[PDB]
Amino acid sequence: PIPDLKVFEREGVQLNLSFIRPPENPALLLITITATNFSEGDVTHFICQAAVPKSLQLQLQAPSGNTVPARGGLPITQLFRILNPNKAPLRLKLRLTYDHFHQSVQEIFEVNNLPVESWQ
Repeated sequence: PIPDLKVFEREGVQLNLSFIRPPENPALLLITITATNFSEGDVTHFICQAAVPKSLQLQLQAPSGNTVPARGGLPITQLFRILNPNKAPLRLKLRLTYDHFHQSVQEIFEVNNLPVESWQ
């Protein structure tokens, strides 16, 4: 089992990666992103876009929603299906956009510290 990885925090809003490598399909990696909000203000219009090396292939599922309510409200989850049969090193760049405290938030960053286990 591969442990989660916190990849982003800003003013109570956090993003977290979970990983699953199903044994019955070695080529496949399932990444679930989870957005939580422990601030005093709702997060709205939450969108997460992702990019990966051309050496592998990615398909996104629609997220569970676009709103993360204040004070430990229900999270947003989004699944990313990754096929990496050639076992190339995974790299992951995310673009986050959302509204929080009536301000437009825009953040972009590559995820460091991705476990080798997620692509090996």
